[PDB]
Amino acid sequence: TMENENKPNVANFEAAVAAKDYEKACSELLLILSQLDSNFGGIQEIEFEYPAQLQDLEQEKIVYFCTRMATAITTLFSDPVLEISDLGVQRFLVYQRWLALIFASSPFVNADHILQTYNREPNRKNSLEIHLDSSKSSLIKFCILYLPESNVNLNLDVMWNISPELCASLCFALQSPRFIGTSTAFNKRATILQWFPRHLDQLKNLNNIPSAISHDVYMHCSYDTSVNKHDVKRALNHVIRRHIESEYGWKDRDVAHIGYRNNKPVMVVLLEHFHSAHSIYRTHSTSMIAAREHFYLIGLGSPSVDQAGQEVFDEFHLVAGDNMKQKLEFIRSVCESNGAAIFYMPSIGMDMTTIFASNTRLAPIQAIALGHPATTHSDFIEYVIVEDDYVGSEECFSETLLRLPKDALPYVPSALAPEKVDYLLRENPEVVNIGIASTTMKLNPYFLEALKAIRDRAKVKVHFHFALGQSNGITHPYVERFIKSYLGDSATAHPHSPYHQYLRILHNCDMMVNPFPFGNTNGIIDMVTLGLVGVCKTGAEVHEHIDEGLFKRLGLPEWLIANTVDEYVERAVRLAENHQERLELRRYIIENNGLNTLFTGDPRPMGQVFLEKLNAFLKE
Repeated sequence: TMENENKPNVANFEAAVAAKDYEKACSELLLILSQLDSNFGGIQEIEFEYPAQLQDLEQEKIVYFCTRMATAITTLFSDPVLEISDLGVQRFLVYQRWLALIFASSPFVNADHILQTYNREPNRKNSLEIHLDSSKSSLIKFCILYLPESNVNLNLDVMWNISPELCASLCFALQSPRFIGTSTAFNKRATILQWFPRHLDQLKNLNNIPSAISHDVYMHCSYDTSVNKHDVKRALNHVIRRHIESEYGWKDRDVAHIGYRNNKPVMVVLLEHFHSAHSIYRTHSTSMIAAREHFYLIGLGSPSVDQAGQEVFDEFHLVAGDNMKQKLEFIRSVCESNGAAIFYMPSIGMDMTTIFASNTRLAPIQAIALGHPATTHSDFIEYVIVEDDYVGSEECFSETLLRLPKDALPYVPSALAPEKVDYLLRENPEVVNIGIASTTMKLNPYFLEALKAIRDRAKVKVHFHFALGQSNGITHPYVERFIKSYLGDSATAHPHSPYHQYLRILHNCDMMVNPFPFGNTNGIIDMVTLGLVGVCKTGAEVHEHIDEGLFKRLGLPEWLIANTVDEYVERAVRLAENHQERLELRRYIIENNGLNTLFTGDPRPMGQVFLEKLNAFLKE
């Protein structure tokens, strides 16, 4: 070792590409990409210099960064001497989503101009089709630069045949970004969710696929529009179960008998993202407290869990292990020692160890809740806890729904809720401002097409204020470009802002519209807090149906709840066009508002319901 050998450094990267030092260049490149990954797109901790002009121009500074990286990547990867190891490809593919953002936020859009240099057949029918060498080396480099925004062509059947692990790897990469919003990207992803599950089902384990973004493929598929969008989870669990039998030498538990602590049977709860200021806690901690009426509750978590969340359990521990393997065995050793009755995950999806445990037998009764609102397709999870209010179709779940009363899951109020108001009931609106609360994953071509129509067919003039939670560093210019392509000057894409500045943007709006297919929950409480009103789309998945559940809970009128994209457009046109209706609707919410009713209820049911299942099982 020598000093400063690992600092992500844009200039060092550039120097190694120019020097033709191909192995230094790929490594300096990976320092920068892995840092982008740790920063979730931010460019902090990545040393680079910039023209004085860019001092207080963060966006521009970002696009500069991306364009320097793009041009260096270009001169490196266009060079036909460059070979990438078989280990190196796994590293590049695990971080593909950060190359996507580098090119996508630069003026280059994608990397097809490098892909085109890899083409060998000079006389072609299709100019977007890339006739490769027969080097595997050339196939690797093509896959690394096959970005979501690519216009070049892709045959998966051909690639699966040639190298299946490589093809799987690329599939994983394409599903991993947190922003899959433009049509080019969303269409790649869409076809992949139709094609790839029956193929991932073929794999023996996760040894040669980018496995560290496995949770990402797991979660991200929920944000697609197709009905079978979740199939990849099914295929994914099977590979995971295979993986854990062979590689981890897993033996499930014997769940014939159970044990007790202070005369109550045990519930072991595997946590993820459970801190008291976040929403899993705010939605579920209360039903978990109340379950302590009948169950001794052992929480297992990360050190991210503060005092308040640890206090929901009778006993709380860290999940131990260097490896996924030791983490599983620790989880096993707690269920084993206590003879757990119930194994429960109020959220599954956000963390990988949660998805590993759901491919595993650890108590007689295993259940998830909907912190992340999507069926697991796992044969080892018997039940889902859910508010009755919030389910559309039961067929959306391979698990059996355990439908609780609508006040069964009492929310905790965020401590950031303002204590005062200043309601803005604009009587003369030249312009009708419309707010969208959204993450970047919620953004799709269908949602944005819908807002275009609203803008186009509305006799009143509108402007859309997008308050994005997700738009950090290098993500943001691209999401900005995306939104501009549909709405140009009728939209403002505000970067990620803290709660207060965020309320301040909605507060200068007249109404809100809600994203689909994945709805909001927080956005709606925010909207009602500000005595604002709006339109949501309902549908069959729980995450499509929450908005309806919540409108009804908040006293909102049912015509605000659309069933089709067509209605949704039309209902927003109505509410933006009809000034007086809008206003009265606002005053009705300001005056009669069910917000009160969210923060209370009888949280006992979840515990009751589980006890009933356990006692039933105990008769065997």
